[PDB]
Amino acid sequence: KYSNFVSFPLYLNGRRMNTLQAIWMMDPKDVGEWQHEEFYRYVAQAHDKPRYTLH
Amino acid sequence: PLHSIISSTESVQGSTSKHEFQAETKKLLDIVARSLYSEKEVFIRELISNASDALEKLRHKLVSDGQALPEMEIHLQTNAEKGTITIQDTGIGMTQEELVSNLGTIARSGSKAFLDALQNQAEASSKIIGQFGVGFYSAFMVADRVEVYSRSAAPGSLGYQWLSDGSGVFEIAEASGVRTGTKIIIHLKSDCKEFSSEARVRDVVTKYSNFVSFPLYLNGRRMNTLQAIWMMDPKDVGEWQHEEFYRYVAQAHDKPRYTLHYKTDAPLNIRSIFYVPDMKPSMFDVSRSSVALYSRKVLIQTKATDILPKWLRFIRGVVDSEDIPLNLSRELLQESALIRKLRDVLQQRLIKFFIDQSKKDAEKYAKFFEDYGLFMREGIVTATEQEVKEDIAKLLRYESSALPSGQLTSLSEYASRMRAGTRNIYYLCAPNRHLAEHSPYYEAMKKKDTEVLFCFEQFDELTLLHLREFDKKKLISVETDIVVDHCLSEKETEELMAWMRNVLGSRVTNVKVTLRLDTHPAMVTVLEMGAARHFLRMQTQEERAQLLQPTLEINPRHALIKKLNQLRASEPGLAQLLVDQIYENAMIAAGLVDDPRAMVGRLNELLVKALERH
Amino acid sequence: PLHSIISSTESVQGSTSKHEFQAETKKLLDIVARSLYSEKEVFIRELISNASDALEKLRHKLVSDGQALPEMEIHLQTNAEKGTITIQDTGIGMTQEELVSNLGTIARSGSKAFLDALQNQAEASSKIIGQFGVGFYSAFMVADRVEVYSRSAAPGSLGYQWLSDGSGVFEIAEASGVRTGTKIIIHLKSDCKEFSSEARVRDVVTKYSNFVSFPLYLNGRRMNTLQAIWMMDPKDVGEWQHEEFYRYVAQAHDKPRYTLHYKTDAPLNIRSIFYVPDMKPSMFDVGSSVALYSRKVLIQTKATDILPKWLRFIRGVVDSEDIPLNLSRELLQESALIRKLRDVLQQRLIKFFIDQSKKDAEKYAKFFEDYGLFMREGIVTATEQEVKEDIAKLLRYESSALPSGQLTSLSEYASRMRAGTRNIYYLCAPNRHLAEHSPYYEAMKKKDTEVLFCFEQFDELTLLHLREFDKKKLISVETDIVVDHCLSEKETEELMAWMRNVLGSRVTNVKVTLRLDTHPAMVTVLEMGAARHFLRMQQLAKTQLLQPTLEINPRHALIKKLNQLRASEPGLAQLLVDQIYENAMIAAGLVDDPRAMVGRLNELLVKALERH
Amino acid sequence: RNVLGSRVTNVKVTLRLDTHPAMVTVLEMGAARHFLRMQTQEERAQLLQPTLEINP
Ligand SMILES: Nc1ncnc2c1ncn2[C@@H]1O[C@H](COP(=O)(O)OP(=O)(O)NP(=O)(O)O)[C@@H](O)[C@H]1O
Ligand SMILES: Nc1ncnc2c1ncn2[C@@H]1O[C@H](COP(=O)(O)OP(=O)(O)NP(=O)(O)O)[C@@H](O)[C@H]1O
Ligand SMILES: [K+]
Ligand SMILES: [K+]
Ligand SMILES: [Mg+2]
Ligand SMILES: [Mg+2]
Repeated sequence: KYSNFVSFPLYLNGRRMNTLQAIWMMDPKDVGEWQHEEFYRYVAQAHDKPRYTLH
Repeated sequence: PLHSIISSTESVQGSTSKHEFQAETKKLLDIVARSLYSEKEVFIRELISNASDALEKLRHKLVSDGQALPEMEIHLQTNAEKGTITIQDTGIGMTQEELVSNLGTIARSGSKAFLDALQNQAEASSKIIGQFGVGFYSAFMVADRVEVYSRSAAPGSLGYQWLSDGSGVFEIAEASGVRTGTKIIIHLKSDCKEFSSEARVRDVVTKYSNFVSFPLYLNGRRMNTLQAIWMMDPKDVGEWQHEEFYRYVAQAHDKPRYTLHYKTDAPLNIRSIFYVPDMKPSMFDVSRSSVALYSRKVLIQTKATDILPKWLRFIRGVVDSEDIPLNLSRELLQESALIRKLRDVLQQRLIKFFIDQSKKDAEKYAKFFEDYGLFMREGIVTATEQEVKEDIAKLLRYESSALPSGQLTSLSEYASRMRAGTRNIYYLCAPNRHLAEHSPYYEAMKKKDTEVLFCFEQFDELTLLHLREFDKKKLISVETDIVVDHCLSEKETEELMAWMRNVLGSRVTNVKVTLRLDTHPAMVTVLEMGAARHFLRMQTQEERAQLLQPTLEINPRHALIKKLNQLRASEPGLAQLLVDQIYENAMIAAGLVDDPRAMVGRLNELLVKALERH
Repeated sequence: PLHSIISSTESVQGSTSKHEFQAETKKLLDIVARSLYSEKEVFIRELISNASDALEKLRHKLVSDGQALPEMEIHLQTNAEKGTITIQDTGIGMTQEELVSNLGTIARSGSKAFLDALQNQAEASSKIIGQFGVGFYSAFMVADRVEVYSRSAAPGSLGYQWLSDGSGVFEIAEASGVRTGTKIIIHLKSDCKEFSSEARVRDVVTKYSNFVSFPLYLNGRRMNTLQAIWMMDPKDVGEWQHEEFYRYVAQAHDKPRYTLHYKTDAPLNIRSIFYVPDMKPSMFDVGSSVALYSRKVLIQTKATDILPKWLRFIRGVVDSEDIPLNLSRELLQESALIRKLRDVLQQRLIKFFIDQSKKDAEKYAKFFEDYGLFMREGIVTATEQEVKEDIAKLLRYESSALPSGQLTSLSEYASRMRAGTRNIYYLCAPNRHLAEHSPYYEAMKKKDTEVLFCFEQFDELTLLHLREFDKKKLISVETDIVVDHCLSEKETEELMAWMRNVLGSRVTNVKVTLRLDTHPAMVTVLEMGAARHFLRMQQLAKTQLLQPTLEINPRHALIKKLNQLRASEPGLAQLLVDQIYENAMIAAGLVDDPRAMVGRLNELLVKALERH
Repeated sequence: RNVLGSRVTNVKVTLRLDTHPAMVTVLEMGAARHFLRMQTQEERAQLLQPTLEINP
């Protein structure tokens, strides 16, 4: 809930929790169209695709 | 009817001449642009592959001298009002001589000569796609005017141009202000205007050249961020990378339950990855193989070869191999010997992987076998070699009477605790263990101290009779064993026996007496129990019993037979109804009844008239 | 912002030069040698096609002069001693300038010039195969040296000799003693000596060019031995020839029961034949032996499925002279024309069966019983609503308002249906005896509507997937009951709630129904069709409960008997209540495996009969 | 049924009415009333099942 997007690897009993990139800090020319949909499905907690994308 | 005109009268008289082969430059373009490529949008796969090769050559030229690598990009542009497409890269480019020695000659490729002068064939041979030299002319399928702006990357070259219309004549001139690289402009035809929208173009770049080695920007936004994880060593990829890749290829939002990373080179070069979905298989899995071939990081679009066995269609992944041959259409040489042995190599590795999973974990494998157990049974049915049958059979799981309930045993584990010299395997079919132990067939076999498997799910009888052998051991069903092996007074039984020989002279062909029953009133035995249980499903009652030979057995100790004795004196009318129901009860207990709706009418008649004394 | 570098800063300032396209034959021969044909034995098929083309050119030249025709036959020999294969014919022949023009040039064929110089497009436009010009070079796959001897048919032409090794250079010289026609001496490569055996060659000839239009021989023994009736008219061909052809295409021994001769050329040229076997469908049944032909040579697609999937039981051959072909002489995958060819054949085959039903009603009845599975499958495996109805007209059912022993279709069922009614009622049962006595039929006996009886399995699924016919809804008897809108009330209700206390675990809701006469109980659910499949579809495959509403007939003796059993034998009454539930469950078709009820059934009769 | 078949799926008779020539009965009348206002006769009547009863 709180520190999912830490900039360093995080381990809890061996496994790692971050497993995601902060696409709002990266340049638009360095992120593909596939990550733009997976990130949306995480923040919106849905299973559909976005019809618009503003960066 | 034998005659021929073959002789040896031919001879040479004059001095022999010499000549060389020519080629017609007009029909060759017509053949390539009309009857070579089946599908139309393959003209940008060739253009992208050409672009990705110029960048590779430039990078190789800037590492021998240790120079700084500039930006490497591939840009796609689509126009609607002008109806044009655009491709641009930043490769080595082409000089004036290179624009005519490569773009002007059919079946001539400059990339082939580049590798021939390397003398290494180690790192660049596996990263260059061009092999034939005719892929550029695929643009003429949808284009009437082709336009190329290119200049070499050499320090001091000049910009040039290249115009043609596919009529065998092309014009070349000089241009000013051309950026280093190569830009190609295509004017779409009247009937080929579908390639002017982002929706159509995006559906092709992703399908064919999604995993190109260099960044690709379509009209401003890139689509080349996800990297190919099937090439590097498995030690470099984490759990998250495996999870992310599966969601893309399988188009699923869940987590894979198994992952395999196969890399072999001694028999043949193979790079592949396989995934097993966690969710229970859907009906689309059964109805047709979720594996796409890749060669040098471009789709091959097989969709008709089935490089993986049909029983292994439930796994998702990709296979990469540079040893497979391809024809002029960039597709497989169908039914080739090399593509046949790859399937056998892949099949044996997958079976071995599942066996190792069972040893590593049993509770996880039990869940997997419950879900995807249908495919393994189908593979045994649709196989030919016994070695193939036995290899798949190791994945089957059953439970036996010698072990506590709820515990599954393998065939090999069962095959380690027989007697000294008994080459027999016993199995019994039943819906539940409650009916398995209470089955009359099992009760007759309690006389021996042996272990028998209990198979519950359907098609188990069909699968076992098709296997027919496991480790040189014969598979014998319990019902087969009972036939093949080799109270009431006697006076009170001989007078009773003649009745059902007459009143059931049509549906019954044999009635005998058997003491081996303790909790069941009657037993029905048939010679070919396995065949009769399955031939009935493929295919009234008199016909169903004529070819069945329903041998019947009785239990003198049972109270039902004891109570039927006085049924002679008091009410002989009810006697005919009761004996008919006993036969039907035994038939259902023997599993030789397709549907019990017919006997419902007689059951109601007996009940409403027999228990009227309450 | 969008990261783009596409601009329009380019300009033209130089001079325009003119150049022509070139081609290197050293690499062009490389492509054809191994990266063109998947199979290795296709070289003989090309040579036979080339030999037949030579004879066609000679024949058309004679009819122009109107003179007698000499012998016309093709010979091929195998010489296993030195490992050579020879093909000879009596064609037109080629001169020294014709050798270099045709043989020495890639992608250039002399047939197209002859075809374009016809100006009628009927004499030879339907019998010339060659259209690419690279067929001859396919022989380099297995040949390390090629010898060609030929003399033209002109009265005075001389022979010539032609040598090549596939290295990009060929040799031409004058030859003496070569007779009219063409002869090709081929020396086999070390790894491809299997073609020196007669058994291997005989397989290929009968596989690709078995139906050539000229007398073909192998070691002097003729191999054609039959004609191609699919190119002829329906009237000249007799039944005996119509019977001999069937035994060859299907590799069968019986006689066909149906025969269709289809010949149309308006949308696209078709000359095809079809056959329906007499024997029952085999286990293997459940290119489908409809192998496509073009110019009397096999195309060997085996994957395009020119015929619909449900039409996998009929035999025959399809011929077309306008199918687009790949450079490797294979059908162009995913073509617009091939899609319209499949649809055209589907309509004609469906129409043919409709006409056969009207002409012979009894014959179609026997045919329906044998191959009924395929028709039902096609309805389920269809996507268009119109095509589903086209297949639906072939179905045959039995109605309640007619005597036993006759069948009626659905089209005439709607022609005898009342104007107010706008739906069709159907009932599922093994036999008509079990259909009339089924409780659901007796519930709907009040009205005067007509209900069809369907016996064979998956009939309800076929109707469920169809759901429409002539814009009339299909509603089963089971569906109509739920949507429809002596055991005193005090005695009944108090005993009625007793069932709830002991059957509430399974029977969620329960009521009393009075429209019964002989069935002591019923079981009804909302989605009877889905439940009768879903409860059986789950138990079939381990892949991806319900609310059984049980009805009680108060005027039945068995139900009336339970009134005086609660006070006397409460323990035995519970056994009878469960048995009644099982009996009604079986008659509804939703029962589980009946092995379970055997144990409970036996335990009831052992105690209930303990009084005599 | 011939003239209102598109809009009416079933017609019946009620003898309990004496002051109204027409009556419409729906399975879930309360749910239909509130759901209709939030969301021409053909597509509306498809989701309402407007059974028609006429007092003779
Ligand atoms: N965009 C480009 N930039 C620079 N050189 C190019 C480009 N496209 C093509 N070439 C050169 O022109 C040659 C002819 O193109 P092409 O027909 O694609 O041959 P190929 O790609 O190497 N073999 P193929 O697999 O049939 O495409 C190539 O081999 C390159 O040397
Ligand atoms: N046996 C022959 N007799 C006479 N002319 C021949 C013979 N073989 C070849 N030719 C000629 O040589 C040309 C080249 O042969 P070929 O490669 O078969 O071209 P094609 O048959 O016309 N087109 P294709 O369908 O690819 O075979 C033919 O078109 C003929 O004109
Ligand atoms: K080229
Ligand atoms: K030629
Ligand atoms: Mg290329
Ligand atoms: Mg030819």
